[PDB]
Amino acid sequence: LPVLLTDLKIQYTKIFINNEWHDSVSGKKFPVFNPATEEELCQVEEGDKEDVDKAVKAARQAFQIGSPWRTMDASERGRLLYKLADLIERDRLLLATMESMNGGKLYSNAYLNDLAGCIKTLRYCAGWADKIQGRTIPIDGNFFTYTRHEPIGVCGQIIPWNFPLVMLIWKIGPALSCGNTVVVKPAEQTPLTALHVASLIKEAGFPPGVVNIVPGYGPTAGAAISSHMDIDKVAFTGSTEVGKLIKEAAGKSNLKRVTLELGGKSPCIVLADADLDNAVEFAHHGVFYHQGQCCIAASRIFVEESIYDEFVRRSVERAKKYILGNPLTPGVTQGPQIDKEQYDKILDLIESGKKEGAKLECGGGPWGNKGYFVQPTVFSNVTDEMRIAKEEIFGPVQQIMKFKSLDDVIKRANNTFYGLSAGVFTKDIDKAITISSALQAGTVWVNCYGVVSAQCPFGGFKMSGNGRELGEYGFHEYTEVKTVTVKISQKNS
Amino acid sequence: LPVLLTDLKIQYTKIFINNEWHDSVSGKKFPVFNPATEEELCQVEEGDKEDVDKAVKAARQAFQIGSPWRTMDASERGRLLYKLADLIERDRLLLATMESMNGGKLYSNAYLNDLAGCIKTLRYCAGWADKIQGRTIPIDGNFFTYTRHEPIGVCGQIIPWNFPLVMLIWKIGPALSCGNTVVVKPAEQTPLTALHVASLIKEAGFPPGVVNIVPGYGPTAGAAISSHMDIDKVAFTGSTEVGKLIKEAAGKSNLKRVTLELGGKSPCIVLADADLDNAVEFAHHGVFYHQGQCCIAASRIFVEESIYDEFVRRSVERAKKYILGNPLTPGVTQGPQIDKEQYDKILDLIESGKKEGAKLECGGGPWGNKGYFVQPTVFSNVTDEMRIAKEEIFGPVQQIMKFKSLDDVIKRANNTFYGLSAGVFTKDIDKAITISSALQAGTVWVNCYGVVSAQCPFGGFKMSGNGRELGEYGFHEYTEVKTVTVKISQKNS
Amino acid sequence: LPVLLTDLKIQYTKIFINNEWHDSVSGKKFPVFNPATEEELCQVEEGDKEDVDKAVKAARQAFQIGSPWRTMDASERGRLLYKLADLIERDRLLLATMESMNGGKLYSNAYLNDLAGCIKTLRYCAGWADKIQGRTIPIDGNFFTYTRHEPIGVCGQIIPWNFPLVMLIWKIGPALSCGNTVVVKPAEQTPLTALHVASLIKEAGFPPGVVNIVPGYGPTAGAAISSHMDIDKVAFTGSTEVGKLIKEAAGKSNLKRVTLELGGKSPCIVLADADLDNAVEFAHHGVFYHQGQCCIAASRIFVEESIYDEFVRRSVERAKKYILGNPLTPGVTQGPQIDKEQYDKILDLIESGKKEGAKLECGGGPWGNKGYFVQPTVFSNVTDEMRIAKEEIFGPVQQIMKFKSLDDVIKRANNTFYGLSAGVFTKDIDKAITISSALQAGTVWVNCYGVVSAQCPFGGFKMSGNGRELGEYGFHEYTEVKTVTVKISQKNS
Amino acid sequence: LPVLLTDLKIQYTKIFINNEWHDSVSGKKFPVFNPATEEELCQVEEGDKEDVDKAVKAARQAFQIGSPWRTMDASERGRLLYKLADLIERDRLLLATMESMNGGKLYSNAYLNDLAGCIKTLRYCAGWADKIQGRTIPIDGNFFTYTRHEPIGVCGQIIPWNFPLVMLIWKIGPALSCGNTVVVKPAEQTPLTALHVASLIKEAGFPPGVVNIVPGYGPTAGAAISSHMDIDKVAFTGSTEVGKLIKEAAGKSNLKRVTLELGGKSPCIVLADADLDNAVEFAHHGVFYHQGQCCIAASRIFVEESIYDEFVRRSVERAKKYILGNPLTPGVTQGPQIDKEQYDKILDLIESGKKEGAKLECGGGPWGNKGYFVQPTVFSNVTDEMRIAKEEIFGPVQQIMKFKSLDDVIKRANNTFYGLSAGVFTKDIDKAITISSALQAGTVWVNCYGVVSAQCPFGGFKMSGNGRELGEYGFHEYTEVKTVTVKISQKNS
Ligand SMILES: NC(=O)c1ccc[n+]([C@@H]2O[C@H](COP(=O)([O-])OP(=O)(O)OC[C@H]3O[C@@H](n4cnc5c(N)ncnc54)[C@H](O)[C@@H]3O)[C@@H](O)[C@H]2O)c1
Repeated sequence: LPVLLTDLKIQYTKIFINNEWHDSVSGKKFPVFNPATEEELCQVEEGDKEDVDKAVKAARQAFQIGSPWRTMDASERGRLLYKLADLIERDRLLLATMESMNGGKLYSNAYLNDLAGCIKTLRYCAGWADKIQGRTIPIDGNFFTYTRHEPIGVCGQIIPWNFPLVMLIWKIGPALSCGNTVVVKPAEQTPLTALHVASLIKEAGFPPGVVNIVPGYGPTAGAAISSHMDIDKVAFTGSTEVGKLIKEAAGKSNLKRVTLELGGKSPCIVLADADLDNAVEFAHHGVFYHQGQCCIAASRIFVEESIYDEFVRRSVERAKKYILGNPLTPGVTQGPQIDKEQYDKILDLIESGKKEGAKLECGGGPWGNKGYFVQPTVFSNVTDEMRIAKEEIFGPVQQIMKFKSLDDVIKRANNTFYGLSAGVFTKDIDKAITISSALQAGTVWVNCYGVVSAQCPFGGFKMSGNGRELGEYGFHEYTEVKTVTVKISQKNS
Repeated sequence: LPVLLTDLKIQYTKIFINNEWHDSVSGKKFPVFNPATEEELCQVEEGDKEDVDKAVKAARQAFQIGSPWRTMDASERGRLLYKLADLIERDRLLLATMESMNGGKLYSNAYLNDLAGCIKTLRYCAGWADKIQGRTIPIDGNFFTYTRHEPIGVCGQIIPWNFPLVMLIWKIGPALSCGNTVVVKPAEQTPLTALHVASLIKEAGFPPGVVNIVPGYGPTAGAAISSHMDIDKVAFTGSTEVGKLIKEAAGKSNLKRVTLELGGKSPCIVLADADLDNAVEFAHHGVFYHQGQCCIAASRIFVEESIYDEFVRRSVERAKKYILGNPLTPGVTQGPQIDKEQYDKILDLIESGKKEGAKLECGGGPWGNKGYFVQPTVFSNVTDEMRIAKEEIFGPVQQIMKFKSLDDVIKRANNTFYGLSAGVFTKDIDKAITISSALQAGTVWVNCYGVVSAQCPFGGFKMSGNGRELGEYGFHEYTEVKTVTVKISQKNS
Repeated sequence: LPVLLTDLKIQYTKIFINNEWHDSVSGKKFPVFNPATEEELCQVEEGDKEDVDKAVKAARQAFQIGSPWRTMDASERGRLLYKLADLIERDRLLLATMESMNGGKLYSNAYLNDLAGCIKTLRYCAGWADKIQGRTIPIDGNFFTYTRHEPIGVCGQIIPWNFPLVMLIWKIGPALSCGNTVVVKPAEQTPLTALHVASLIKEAGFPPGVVNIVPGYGPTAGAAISSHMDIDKVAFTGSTEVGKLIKEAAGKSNLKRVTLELGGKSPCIVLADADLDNAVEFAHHGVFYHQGQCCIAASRIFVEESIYDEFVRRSVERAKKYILGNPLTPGVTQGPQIDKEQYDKILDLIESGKKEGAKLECGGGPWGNKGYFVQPTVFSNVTDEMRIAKEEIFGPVQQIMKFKSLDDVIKRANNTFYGLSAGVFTKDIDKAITISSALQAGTVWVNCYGVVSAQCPFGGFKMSGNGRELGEYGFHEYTEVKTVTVKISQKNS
Repeated sequence: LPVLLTDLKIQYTKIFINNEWHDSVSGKKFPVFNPATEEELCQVEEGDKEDVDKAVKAARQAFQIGSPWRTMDASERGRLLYKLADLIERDRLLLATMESMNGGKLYSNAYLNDLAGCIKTLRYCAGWADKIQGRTIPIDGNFFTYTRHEPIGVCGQIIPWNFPLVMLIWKIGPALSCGNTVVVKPAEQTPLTALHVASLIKEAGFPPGVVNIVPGYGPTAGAAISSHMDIDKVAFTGSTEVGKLIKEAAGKSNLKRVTLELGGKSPCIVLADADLDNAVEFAHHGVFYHQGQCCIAASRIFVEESIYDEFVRRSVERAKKYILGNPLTPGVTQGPQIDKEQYDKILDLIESGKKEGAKLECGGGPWGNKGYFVQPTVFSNVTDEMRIAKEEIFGPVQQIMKFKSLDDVIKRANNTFYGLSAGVFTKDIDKAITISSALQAGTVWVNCYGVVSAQCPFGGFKMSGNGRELGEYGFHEYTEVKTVTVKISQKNS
């Protein structure tokens, strides 16, 4: 069971460059807030273009040929990553409590799901460190040809606020495993866990300048990271508008490599032959997980007509059993929304759903005076023209849509520009294989949902992002291929 | 549709060495018979130890460093294989007719299933020719390490009689693609198609000595191939007893590499939720294909109790629709057995099945005065202790067994020393995945049977054989890994 | 030897959509000229936004689920590619002559290097067609996870004029092999060979709409291809400025995948221990190949000080043996420049080199009143600040630079924003590996130059492009990964 | 620096079955001796056929479907291997001292070379644990086909005495990583370190029965392991005669998979252009490492004629600087031989070399009254017909042979039935590549020797073994491929 949380004292609130702690060049500090109580946790140094510039200088120096990080053995890189994972596991309680407090997330989920995933991903990347290999090629003519997979260079990574630690680890695992150096920009809502992890990275024994962390504001620091000319690759997780902005900024400077992890409107199809209890439980989990603040949240629940009513009824009942309170309080299953802006956005989208004429089963309003709490909400009879069926709500709002024919529901689920995930619930094998082949989603789950692991590559199809993460194919993205061809006297098979 | 067969004239009946035709040293020639009418086709030169030694000398000389075959480009090897496949496709009619006459197999099956499979396998291997690659390894220390996949050397291959052309192609495809040279020994029952293919190989433009064919008797020629010290690898397809002898002989001399493909008592499980018509059709196809002369033939049809009777009834009716006659005759679907020894063995096994007390539904006796025809036969109420449930009949005899609980049938199907194949018929995803995981078979088929393609690796568990064929893993077997490590001044990631 | 060229009649001058020939919507036709004689070959239909839109509609319809191209077997795609390659080999003479006339390239080089490379690349892609595979993943929990590599969708490809057929094949090989559909835009200078290949594609038996070709002007047709919302991927080969524009336009529209091939200022290092004759011959070949109109042309010839003088002298002698004349004339080694704009650009760059104070050893002016011919040119004592040492000349101009220290020359060669290729000439084993590791180029040659093959991946590092082509890693670029995870009752190792 | 050794107390001297310590069924115990002083260390239980049978029963029960080891996650297997490696690193001193005492090996080499290699190999295998993957195959027809790589089953491993811990780890790393269960038979000379590691394995938390260790005599316990029918695979490291016997015995029983790691007569070619000091140092190291008791020991030192004499002189001087004494004593560079039988065999081979007429430079006789020490020995003018040039001496005896032509020395080095290793010393890239391609050895070193790491596969070519170890290809050997093909309604690319 999770261990009781203790007093939280925050000491790391600065810019982490060259294994040192620097104040911002301008000298400005922005506050950070607690969603559960609307209180300032602390102040954090505000990074801008100068800080990003000096961080990139430090990383570029650390990436030079002959530097301690470039001549280091790959097995040693894996060893360093394992030591970092062990250090994280040592401080599991403090990191979980900081994640819960800062990001307004349930302590049990911030302990048994977040840090476990972080540790597993770190250890997986550490295992992959010394096992990615080039090739030897049977080229025509008297030649000996091979290909090496080298680190790309300097990678600038932009983290979202919904999973600070998990996304941070997913960004700095494959990057450090392949040998790159990173300058990371955490979200302005949740910058603390990344700074503590930076202190742990310094303790672990990474060479100075390998990992640098600049906390600031996205429009200034993130733009500087994306428009920098000395940065070789940029990885970004967030909204599609900022994703387009990042892509265009990269197109305007240095033609750097770009990896995007944008959002999506994930459908969850339930067929007449599916197990009803499992389907209900996993649909509720898919839409209501982490207060609905997930990129892969099942927002459009397609349910076959013959079992529609019953499903809806049970769904309603489940939404009533959800309890809403302070994250650190035991027994709660839903915490507050991240900040006031998303809170007001969710309220506006719920009101728009009511205005467009969608049946309201449970919820549909705010909860509590202090904090940002929204009641679990269910919208039935959602048509394809409603805004709640098109725009990513990113909140605890569930839509239940009806269908009769399989081809029609396939065309409906593929009728979007979001291709991040999909879910199919059925007992048949032919239906499962056919639907999983037909759907245009980066990940298709069958009889389950929200199942992510470090091994399986993850990404979006159409506009949910470019590239994949968490896998051998994910590790492919952080390396550059160099081909060497040597003229030899004579070749033999 | 298949094109009408023509007159057959057989010219190639000698030993094929160094792209030449040699009489055997002993001067002895053994006849070859036609199963349909019991007539001598022609006399074929009888290979022996001296002929095998001569062929091995030729192949070893053709494998020397700097020889035309060793300096040849891999793409050129693929080009030669494609030319061989086009030449085979040019002579599809003559090869199909020769296969039908020699092996006693239906002309339609010899044309639409054998030649097509040979062509597809040859083209697949030709594609693989120049795409197998070594690796570059991140070894510790200031070293640069890579690995090359080289041809093993001389490979002696022993072919069965049930699929002469198909097995010959499966042997000389991966071997020639990886650059090896082959000395093959065809079955004494069906030597002619391999000799015609040898003539085609000479026409295609392979360097002399790359492919050598020695037709003879297994105890003399096959043993000489297996006991030879110059031969580097031996591949053998045939019975388990001869395979045991081959493995022991290889252990005695030269410690050569051994690949064994042996038979098996393949189960075929049909569950209550399976589609009855498809299950009946594919079980009938699986047991009765090629007069049951297949290594993967479904010999133990486990059928769930609640649907037992009905299934049996339908099965019986299907076995009555089988027509037995001359292979070249249109409209026939079953030909004669390969030779009289197997014919009498099948009759003895049927009589023993009758004696042990298994219900006889259809067949159980010979057909026709001239030929080696056995009526299609069905045995019901087959228990685990019966000999027909333990010994590979290799004839058109079908056993139907009853079960109730899934775990019991799993233990029954795994209670054997054969692991070649299996088959599951069901409409449920969970049952399909569970059974396919829990079965100890090299290939598991769900809702189908007898589906073999050049892309998927093929092999057996337990005593069914060692190694795999027809795939990247199959191409792994015909290569040897050489690791080269070079001391360098300094290494960088 | 190359067969004698014959008369040329050009019938294919329209837009190729849905295996049909359409006039442009506007109705305008632009002429195409012959560099050797400055004569109009014929008028070609001028494609614009409407033509691109209807071609993309046709391709999208051809890519629909259940269409003939999507249900077709991968082996059948390989078969179609092989048939296309055979059809090309049948019309080798006409295609070589058309390439020589349109692109102003030597007939011997067109017949022996362009057509052979196209055929080899097509056959290599056809082999790769049915051998790219997903994976099965040992995910945690009672789950079964696999990954499929599907075609991306519609791919718009933009071809340069220096290697029309070769680049066209390098584009439509990996795209059709993975199952995608293509809308290609040929260069306005050389559109004819692509149209003839389109007619051959129709003859081969590809389904309608799989391949579409729109000839036009880049600022109108290429921009419409790069900004189209429906198009899934864009591949572009050309100048860095247009590539920057393509990247920005893709960032503005639906965030399509982008592959870029851009030029570079490739260095060629010659050390004191290198074989002088081979180094001289291959440096001359590297810089002067195809009138210097190559992306990988060795523009900066670094030569060690102690062997500088002699090398230069020998180089001068070689440049005097180069003969300049009409491409179809036998015995010529250099043809005309592609068009007047590049011709004047080359003359201006030569004059600027003269002005900045580089020693002129041979050439430096035009040859011939009729045509676009520039004498082979040699510039010695080139310093790092001269424009001829920074700006890609794309003409028969050679720069010879001097160095003394290995580290300094490494820094000089890496002191650029181009990373396309590099060349090292030495007899040592430590120097070769050290320099090949230390150079920031996408392809490093040792003791050779200009060695390209379908097997080895090809691409640029910093601003020479993104991604790779011609290889397994190249085939990785044209596929999208879909992860399917199924909840199972129980998993076993 | 190595830490000072302490008092050694040995408590583990029994048979390790089902995470328990059992006395032998017979009740007999054989002593174990210390080579340095010829003293009994302790008595170890003597395993025979009954003990092997019950160990195989325990392992087979542990391998059953649904058992804790089979349902365990692959990441958990890697975690267990990492915990075992950490436990070994905790007891580095005791294990190093036990290895030094039992095997008569230098304490500094036992600490800085054996324990480090064991830890690195264990961590490498633990990383590989959850990263080996099946495939999904584009099979023809409306089918979905994939392949899983399952554990083979029960593996019986036979360890030599030269590197007890290192070979034990090389055996139980890939076996446990792929999920198999092991019954291991250690050498009768050095059984103690394996027993201590077994106790550590029990402490780490492996399920009972996963690892079982039976110490005994090779002719009885090893034969029982190799002839057992319930055993699925056998891996054996040792002499070629016993390997031949193992292969034949396996061919007589249940056709189990066989992996052999036999000996070799490794050449070491030194060319005129090689660095003399590095060549001398690494040749001396290669021949004299671990008292010459290595499978890859460079026994035939081919040196080019023009630099022969000088090399020999320097070699002689190096052999005089070797110091012979007790292993635990600091400063010593050579310990005693393993036991008296090998000691007398080495003396007999030295005497035979003297008799056949080979010039004796240094050594050639015994050293010390108590112990099994042999003086470092150098034999010059060794011809191809001498027994010292053919038979693996396995002792500190060095042969120096002369050559003049590269082709002749290539033929000489390939004129043998051993193919384990080779070494080339040169400063030329063309010579290095040519010789490394031409040599028939499983591992070719350039300008170095005796460089082994967990990443690079290791094995012999002709009669030095069958298979590879320590790498992805090495991990291929411990898995079986199962192909699953499912009939689907319709397939799409
Ligand atoms: N492969 C090459 O030909 C190549 C490689 C590197 C450098 N270059 C440079 O290219 C110069 C010649 O310029 P060029 O444009 O005639 O050849 P190019 O190779 O740059 O051709 C660019 C391609 O993109 C198209 N295009 C043009 N403008 C476009 C636009 N605004 N948007 C989208 N597509 C557009 C063109 O039709 C052509 O197919 C040479 O002087 C050389 O320096 C060419």
